[PDB]
Amino acid sequence: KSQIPRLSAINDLHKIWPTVEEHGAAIIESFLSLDIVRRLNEEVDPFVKIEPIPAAKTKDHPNHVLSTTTRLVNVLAPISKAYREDVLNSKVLHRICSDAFHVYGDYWVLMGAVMELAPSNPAQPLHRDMRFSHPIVEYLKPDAPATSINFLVALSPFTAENGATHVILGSHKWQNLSNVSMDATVRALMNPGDALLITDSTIHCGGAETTGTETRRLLTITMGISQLTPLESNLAVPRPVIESLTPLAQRLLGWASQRSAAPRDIGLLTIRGNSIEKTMNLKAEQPL
Ligand SMILES: CN1C(=O)c2ccccc2NC(=O)[C@@]12O[C@H]2c1ccccc1
Ligand SMILES: O=C(O)CCC(=O)C(=O)O
Ligand SMILES: [Fe+3]
Repeated sequence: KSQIPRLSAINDLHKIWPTVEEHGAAIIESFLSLDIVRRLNEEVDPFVKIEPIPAAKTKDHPNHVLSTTTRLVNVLAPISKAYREDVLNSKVLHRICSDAFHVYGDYWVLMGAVMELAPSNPAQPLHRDMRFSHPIVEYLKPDAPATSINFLVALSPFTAENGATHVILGSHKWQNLSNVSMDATVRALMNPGDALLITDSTIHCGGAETTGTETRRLLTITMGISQLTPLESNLAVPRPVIESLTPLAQRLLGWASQRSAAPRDIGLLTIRGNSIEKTMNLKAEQPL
């Protein structure tokens, strides 16, 4: 069984996207420092606790796919400083994304979410991402460059026993799905702050939590070309929060215009030839 390639965020930076493009998965060791992990966890903790089941009856966009033992919290910018400052500005994240998406243009956050799995959470079925949100992706030519990638960052230990993610290496290029089986998977064993990076075509699943004891938590960052609509909205984020971010983080959250890679690109989310941020006179890097 070939295992998932493991790479250093600092020392092997230029190899990360090529490794994923080839094998469909890679593990980025120390993607986030333990201190960032700590702060993020502390900041999102109470929002995770009050989050109801994915399909809650009070929701008008219930998630019917995720297990009732899963809690998912997105739109993290208003609730986490570590997320909106450190994570959205990660140099490692942006080098990988610009490596990946140069053919298309700008990229942004399709979804940044904290997912927590209760003890005895069952394994997910093997799947590709984006199929419950972007049916357009299924109509792309089989060899089109990936239009989104997913960083699954461990916020607690990933072990075989506690349900570490399964991936099928090379499955991002599969056209024929008859060999799909758990027998074809390897695991993503990870320390907190390590990240599993996959594309939108990589076949993977969350694993079964078999201890009955441990609570596994992750930060999933789906980065995608700016030509695709995010799964989440930042439209309700307070203006003072948005104006405390970097221009780059503002763009990632849909608070800036966007560009394609067409040589004579006419742009996305523009206003009569001017950007959102020029039109609104949007401040940046202003501490609250
Ligand atoms: C239901 N959905 C998610 O909610 C989700 C969660 C985090 C990040 C992305 C994301 N989008 C997905 O496409 C999908 O995970 C796919 C899935 C398929 C089968 C079982 C469980 C999940
Ligand atoms: O739980 C995991 O490790 C993977 C979660 C996942 O793949 C999803 O919800 O789409
Ligand atoms: Fe998934």
